[PDB]
Amino acid sequence: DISTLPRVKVDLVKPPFVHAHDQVAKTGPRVVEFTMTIEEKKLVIDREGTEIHAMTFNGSVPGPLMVVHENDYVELRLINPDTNTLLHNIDFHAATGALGGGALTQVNPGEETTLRFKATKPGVFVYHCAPEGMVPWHVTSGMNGAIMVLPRDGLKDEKGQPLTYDKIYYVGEQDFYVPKDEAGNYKKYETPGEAYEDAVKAMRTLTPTHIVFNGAVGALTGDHALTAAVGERVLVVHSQANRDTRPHLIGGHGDYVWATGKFRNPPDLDQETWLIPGGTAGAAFYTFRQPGVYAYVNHNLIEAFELGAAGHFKVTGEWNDDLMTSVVKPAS
Amino acid sequence: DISTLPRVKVDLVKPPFVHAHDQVAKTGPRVVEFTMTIEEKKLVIDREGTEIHAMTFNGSVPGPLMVVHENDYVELRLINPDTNTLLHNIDFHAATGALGGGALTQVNPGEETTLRFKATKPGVFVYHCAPEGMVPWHVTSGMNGAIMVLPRDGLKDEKGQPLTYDKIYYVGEQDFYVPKDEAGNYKKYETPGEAYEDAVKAMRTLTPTHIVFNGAVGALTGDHALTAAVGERVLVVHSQANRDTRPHLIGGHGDYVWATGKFRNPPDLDQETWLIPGGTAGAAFYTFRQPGVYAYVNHNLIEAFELGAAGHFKVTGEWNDDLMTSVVKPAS
Amino acid sequence: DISTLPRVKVDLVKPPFVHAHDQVAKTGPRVVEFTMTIEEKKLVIDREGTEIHAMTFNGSVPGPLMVVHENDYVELRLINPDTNTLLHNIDFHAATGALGGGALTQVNPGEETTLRFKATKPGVFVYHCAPEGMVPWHVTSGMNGAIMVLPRDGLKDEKGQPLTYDKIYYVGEQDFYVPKDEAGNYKKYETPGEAYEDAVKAMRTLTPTHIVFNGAVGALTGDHALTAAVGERVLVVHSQANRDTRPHLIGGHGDYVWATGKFRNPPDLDQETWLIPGGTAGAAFYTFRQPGVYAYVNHNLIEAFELGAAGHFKVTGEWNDDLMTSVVKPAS
Ligand SMILES: [Cu+2]
Ligand SMILES: [Cu+2]
Ligand SMILES: [Cu+2]
Ligand SMILES: [Cu+2]
Ligand SMILES: [Cu+2]
Ligand SMILES: [Cu+2]
Repeated sequence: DISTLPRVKVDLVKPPFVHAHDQVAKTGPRVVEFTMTIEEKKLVIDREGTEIHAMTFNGSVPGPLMVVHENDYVELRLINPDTNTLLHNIDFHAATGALGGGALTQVNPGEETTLRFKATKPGVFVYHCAPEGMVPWHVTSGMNGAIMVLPRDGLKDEKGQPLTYDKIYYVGEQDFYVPKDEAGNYKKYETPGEAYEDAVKAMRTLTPTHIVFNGAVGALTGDHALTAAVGERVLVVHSQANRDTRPHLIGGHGDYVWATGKFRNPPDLDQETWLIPGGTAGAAFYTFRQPGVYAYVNHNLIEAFELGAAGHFKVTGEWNDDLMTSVVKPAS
Repeated sequence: DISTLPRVKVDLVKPPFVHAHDQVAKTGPRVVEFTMTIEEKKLVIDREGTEIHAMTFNGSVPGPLMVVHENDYVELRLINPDTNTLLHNIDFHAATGALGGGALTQVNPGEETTLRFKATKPGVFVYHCAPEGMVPWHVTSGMNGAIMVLPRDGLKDEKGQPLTYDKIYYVGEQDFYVPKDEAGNYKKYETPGEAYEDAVKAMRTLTPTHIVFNGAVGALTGDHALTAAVGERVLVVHSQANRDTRPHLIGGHGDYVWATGKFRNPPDLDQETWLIPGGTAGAAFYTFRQPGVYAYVNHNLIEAFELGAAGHFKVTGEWNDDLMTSVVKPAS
Repeated sequence: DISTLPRVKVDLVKPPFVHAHDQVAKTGPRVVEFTMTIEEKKLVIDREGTEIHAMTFNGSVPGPLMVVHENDYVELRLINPDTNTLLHNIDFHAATGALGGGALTQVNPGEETTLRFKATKPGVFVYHCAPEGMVPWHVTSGMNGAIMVLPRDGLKDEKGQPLTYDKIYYVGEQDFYVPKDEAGNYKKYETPGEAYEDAVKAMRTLTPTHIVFNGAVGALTGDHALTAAVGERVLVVHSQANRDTRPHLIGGHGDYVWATGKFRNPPDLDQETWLIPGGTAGAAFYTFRQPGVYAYVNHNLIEAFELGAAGHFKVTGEWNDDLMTSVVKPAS
């Protein structure tokens, strides 16, 4: 009986950070309680000041990373305040039945609902909104995130030995389709309903106008760059709810990668770049060996450096000249 | 001597259904005889009534799924009736030599040919027409299908234990490139030769106008939805002869997936979404655990819900509230 | 101490050929010395005579394949002659630290530099230029290649048994984005700086105008077709520094494939087609079983046959009628 299980309430954090958890499960199965509040809000997504009407779980793009263990029950209270204008729901790729929960969680503004599902498969998974007839519009307005379902005994390598991360980050990658006029400037809209047909037209080009990490060009740089130390083991969970991506750590690797994110499989070793299919979350484990700045990108470099899909690590520690050195510095 | 082998004649069925076969081979190697008749025909591919000139094997898009076992010989009689206007051939990705059979099977209208090849590698494979100089036009006009070459002892999981499907479906996914004018309406053509340069121009955009399962928007819905029962093990073979796709069962998973379709490899477990590369067939095995409607989609959701790449399962049986339940139904 | 190690100097060859090497390492770790000279040069990339300003390592697109063994040190002298006009550098996906070497190798025209890095991970890897702010422009101007880091005991199959290739080829696949006017003709430019904004605009379409192997439409055909004999084991290393591809040997297979190119993983068997993500090198091993012409393509067949991503093998030897035969040749 589920009512006999411990309940634990989790307060979610903003990406790229992840709420506190234990890799190896320190209790038996639990009901893990999450609350998310849907927020429709204006967001500036690039340096030019382009502004879209984002559709968010808990105020951010992507929505926050939820973390549980296999055979836990996820119980989500989803709140759609009357300050929103649209109906929303949620579909968990981690769940089984009713369109991942979508058919059960349809909330008009001013409504709320509570869904519970059993996390029967270990892995990182996409979650996203999916209202009948308007699915890609909501997903491509930012209304998606991920959930990680850890094996009860934590992560394992291809030989079945433990892998333990010191830090974990969640990189949500978002394709936006800002409608353009004939001349190619971004078009502006007065209401959701007035925006919709132009939103559909832009999407159908299959050409994103922007592709960003954590909701905006440059969001994971500067003061908000990811950080680590030489010697630290870092897990980067990466999701793309609608379109393929190919993550790459410039100057590093994916030492162990579950490119399609499912932990009952052995990881792929020593990856330079890996393909995360649209509608998927993946995870990469890396131990840093050199200090300095790294870029973490979608390695369609146009998508990276022109459309926005690039962030940075700043890594502290000792430089290893055995691993790499400049023998003769650039000179004439 | 091949003439010493049993011969078995197979009458093919229309996708998404698959001709009768046994997973575990009940005989020694055989010559398996298939006949396909090429049909050029008009097809309505969307709700708006858009009509293209489809190029088909046996009257359908995709062509039918052929099923044999490893080390069987496939003997195909390919008929090009004089009511067609184009030369066609066939290339089997399952075969070895002469461009998969293409160099040997070139048939003008009013001709026929018989090809035999040995199915030396187990897996699902694309077949498609490929006439020199006009390959993508034929393939993207619908002239492709798949063949499944089963291991003689049937399918196995990642541990080498048997996997046995109760039902099997074949989902052919087709990218069409309907030429558009300046204003963006579909352009109309009086003959194949008159259509060709505009067909090439549309293809070169690399942007499909339609992406459909079983030949049309909505073809696998309603009375033609796929079906199953809770507890049933279902194999979905999925092919894309020209362009990448990322299949996903909404509300389910791929319990065991050969994303690139080759059965000597262990399957990937517990997949939410998987990448089938253009020019490939893949296969996913799932045991249904919940009743109700599922959508089965390409999880580029724009390709799914705007361009046509979505079908449904209707699944009967008992709802499992342990697996998923609405704790509090949507309310204000 | 690295100064105690043998030094070996390698003179690189032009793709698709590969400098001489041993699969099983015949010495202990070495410092392997390579020199590459950057050349900006005009290149004709199609049959129509379209001419771009290519940015090359050592005069070719792709740059040459470098070959070393795991735990060797790669020491590259990179020369940027004063006859070039741009600043360039190099990033090795095989290397660890300073953006793969990019942050250390920035050379203005008339400068040179020497980088050394330890090849700690076995596999095929992309290398490419990546100057801050101009990365995709350089990469999509042809300024990329690959490096193969062989396991010290050579290649292994999925069971840990030796795989030994008789021949090896390197296929570099290049996406170009030639800017077009309103009417769709290729636009012409007087200097790099004058070309740049239009180069960016074209790239942002995410639609290549050309996709070629070894630098031009038809480069691996005719007198320059790849060759082999029935019975020969051939390794095809394939790279795509910026955009996904899905290689396929028409009439053959990838008997053993490392689609994302990293040799500590078991290969995928019997592949028809495989996905190499942008920013990745992959490798396929095939034993030819039939003579004749094969095409080797990106199996988005529009990208292959319209945009340029197709080459040929010409294979000599004995035809095997057991494997494939025409039972009845095409006739009315
Ligand atoms: Cu929504
Ligand atoms: Cu989904
Ligand atoms: Cu045809
Ligand atoms: Cu093919
Ligand atoms: Cu450069
Ligand atoms: Cu790179």
